[PDB]
Amino acid sequence: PLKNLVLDIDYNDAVVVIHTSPGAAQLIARLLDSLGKAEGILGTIAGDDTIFTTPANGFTVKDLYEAILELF
Amino acid sequence: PLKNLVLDIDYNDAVVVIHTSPGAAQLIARLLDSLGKAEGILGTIAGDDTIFTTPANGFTVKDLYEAILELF
Amino acid sequence: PLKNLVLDIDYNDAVVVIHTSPGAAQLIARLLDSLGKAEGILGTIAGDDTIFTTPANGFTVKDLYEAILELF
Amino acid sequence: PLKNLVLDIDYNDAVVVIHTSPGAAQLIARLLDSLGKAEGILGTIAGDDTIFTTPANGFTVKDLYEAILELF
Amino acid sequence: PLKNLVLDIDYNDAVVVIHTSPGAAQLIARLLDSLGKAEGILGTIAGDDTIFTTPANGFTVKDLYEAILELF
Amino acid sequence: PLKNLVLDIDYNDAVVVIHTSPGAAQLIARLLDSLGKAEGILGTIAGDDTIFTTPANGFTVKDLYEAILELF
Repeated sequence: PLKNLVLDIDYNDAVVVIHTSPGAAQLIARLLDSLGKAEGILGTIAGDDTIFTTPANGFTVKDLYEAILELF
Repeated sequence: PLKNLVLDIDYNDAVVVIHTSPGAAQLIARLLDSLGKAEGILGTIAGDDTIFTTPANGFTVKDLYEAILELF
Repeated sequence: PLKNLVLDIDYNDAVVVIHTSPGAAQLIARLLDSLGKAEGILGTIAGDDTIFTTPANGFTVKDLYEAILELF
Repeated sequence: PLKNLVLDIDYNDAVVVIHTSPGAAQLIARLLDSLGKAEGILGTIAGDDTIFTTPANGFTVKDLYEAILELF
Repeated sequence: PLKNLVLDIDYNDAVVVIHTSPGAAQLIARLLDSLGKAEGILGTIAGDDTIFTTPANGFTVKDLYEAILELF
Repeated sequence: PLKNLVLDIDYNDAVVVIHTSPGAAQLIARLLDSLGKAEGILGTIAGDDTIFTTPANGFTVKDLYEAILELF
């Protein structure tokens, strides 16, 4: 489960986009689950090797790209 | 699948997120698909128990979180 | 894989949103995955049969739209 | 999640098959998981709205079909 | 949505198994969905690019193979 | 990626049933996807925390159980 499964992070005006080794998704996404709104995550969606993630109120897409790039 | 399978509903600049009792996500998702552009629901995608819905042009997030929150 | 399966393609101030025929999302979502960050594809999370895709920093939602419509 | 989201229950010589209402698969799926091997469930895989469920190993399919049937 | 997508069809003494060009999985799945109990299918479950489909009793998996092939 | 994501492995007559830590479902089935009829995995449909894999012709569920065990 080592996060070498992570193949790319990125973020725009709306959401943070982590891409993964074919089949990570739900594992890498299960991880971000620990962060919650308090740690800057409003929600999270997985899908194939694509995971979105829009920041909670009080955090910016960047605030997010940061503390997440942090838990990685 | 009582609305009460909905653990929460918050939003942000881009999307209105719902969080469900494990596995209910898509059942609630199927409910949103009943509204569509009609009610300013341009699109909606479910994951684990995290919904990601987004407003139609001429609609805002508060408007969404106002009409989904009204459906529940 | 004929793109008549794509019921809708439309957008908002946040992501392009394609509506496909029952169960076509995961397929159509394969094409959008081909474009990559090179064409402004920041991400594409598929779902039931609704596809959420968003613009790589540098492009606009409105500029990804016209583009999908094109590589479609 | 009232068990009227199920539409039918059947079984052949290898799995119990629950065909449910749109997008309810995950939930009813969510229920059977509480009856691990001990009550006869070696495994269960949910879907679109169909559910495969197979017997532990001391329970014929018929054994499982019944237990399930009782469980709802 | 052309049946050029179906990359494989063989069966064992339990379920028939369709293999595809990744993605179709779901689309392909939903077509079989037209056969029903009556045409010999008790159910179907799919995902990535594999479709499992088991015969309704009174049908031998062999008898399903010839029926799915009679769609495909 | 590590195989300590597999929470158990059992089987019977039809399909082998491998469980896993939350999310791990998909990833682990990958290793599997790299088995082929050659080794005896006729197909593997997995989802959530259960991977069902079935044996190809000429391989007992036990013999395939074997396969996963060595490959695992």
